[PDB]
Amino acid sequence: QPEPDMITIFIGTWNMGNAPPPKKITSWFLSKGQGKTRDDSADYIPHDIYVIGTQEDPLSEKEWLEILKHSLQEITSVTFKTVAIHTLWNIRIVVLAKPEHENRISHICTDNVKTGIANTLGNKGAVGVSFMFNGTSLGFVNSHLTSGSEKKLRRNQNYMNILRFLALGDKKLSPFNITHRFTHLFWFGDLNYRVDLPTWEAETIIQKIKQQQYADLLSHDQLLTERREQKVFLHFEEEEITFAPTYRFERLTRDKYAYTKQKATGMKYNLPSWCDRVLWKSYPLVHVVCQSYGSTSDIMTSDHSPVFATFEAGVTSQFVSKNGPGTVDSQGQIEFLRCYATLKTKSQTKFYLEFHSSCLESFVKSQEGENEEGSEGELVVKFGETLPKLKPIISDPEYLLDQHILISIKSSDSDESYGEGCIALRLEATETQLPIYTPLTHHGELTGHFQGEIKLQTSQ
Ligand SMILES: c1ccc(CN[C@@H]2CCNC2)cc1
Ligand SMILES: c1ccc(CN[C@H]2CCNC2)cc1
Repeated sequence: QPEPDMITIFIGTWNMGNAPPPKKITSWFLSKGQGKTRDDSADYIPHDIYVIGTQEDPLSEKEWLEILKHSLQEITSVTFKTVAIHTLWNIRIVVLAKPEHENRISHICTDNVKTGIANTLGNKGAVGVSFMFNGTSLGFVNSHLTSGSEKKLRRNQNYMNILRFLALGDKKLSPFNITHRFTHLFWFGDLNYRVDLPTWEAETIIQKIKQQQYADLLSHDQLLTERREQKVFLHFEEEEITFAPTYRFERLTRDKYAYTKQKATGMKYNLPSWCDRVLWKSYPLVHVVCQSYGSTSDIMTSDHSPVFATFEAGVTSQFVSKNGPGTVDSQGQIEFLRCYATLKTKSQTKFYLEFHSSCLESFVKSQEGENEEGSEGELVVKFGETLPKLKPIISDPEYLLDQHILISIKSSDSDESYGEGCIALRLEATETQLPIYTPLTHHGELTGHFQGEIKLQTSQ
């Protein structure tokens, strides 16, 4: 049986509004309704992995697993295996996979983060799952962020606390947060960002939704505007939105948005908004293609509509050679030339690099760089040709060109990372000096850049 080089992944997010679901929810898993929908000719074709995030979920794990598995069996005639399930309060993630993938999936990891302090600790946060699919690491985060149109900054803070504190993926990647630990990271949920228009415009917004004039409303979506200002979700991608706002509906119809302030809303307006979102971040030069992104029209138990997204995701095989794993392959090497980091820090310490990759037997520390002042105030840390030569475990270019090197720049004084990035080895040429580049982040915020040249030797 050949190992796959692509899988398809279903992501769902649904804030259930503390109500049980209706008897049929298959339109969700079939990507049918509004937006970018899946072709009818694919309806019997199972996705490889289904990741279901709920918020305000009233069901037990058992109750929801029975609904999910029976739903997928009806659609596909496949009995899916449960990879993982994790619940924090009423926030839940379920991962299901086709039975043929059971012996491809390993290193399963679950975690949660509770957001807020005192008043604001008690029901928001995130759950996540990670695992390996053969040679590819996959991460999934379902977050329910702070509600309310005037709390976008709180949502951004919630996001930072989640990516700092969620402990998924390889713990040996100690300098790296979840935004660097996975070949593919999917982050979805009731992110709760709103269409920021005046309350008086509520009926105008509804008009525009009825006319399917979404681009105009999207120019005021707080998640797009905060992302464009680099306040949140830096270096993530979202498909274009072509479906109506998924919140806030009257229950048992989709004909009516319930936006007016009520005691039950804390006297807050809920103008129609795209609360419910799917974003992703994949390592450079890996295949990832969004093939659906939309909302259902026929599931009406909640004041939110479910959202679906589906993806093609490149995956790699487990690789065994006569040499690595268990030793190095002397026919392989990775050389960094003429490298320098540009940092935004005002601190004066020396810095060194750490190189992490599953193509190395263990992480590699460089010598300290040479600090200089940039012509616009910046710290520049020069490594020249001083960086260690990296010795991969496997030299076969069918393996090595698919790998990635994570880089941390660390203070000699504290050994704390000031910035993290990622370099793909999917080069235009081997045995050739080629430019490389990554932005550097810390806690998901831009802290600098790393650039230089690489020279990759493979066995070919
Ligand atoms: C929100 C809106 C627009 C953007 C910029 N576009 C991407 C830059 C790299 N590729 C496209 C980021 C966030
Ligand atoms: C669903 C998918 C994967 C798994 C774990 N499989 C690993 C242990 C045995 N071989 C690999 C359990 C449930």
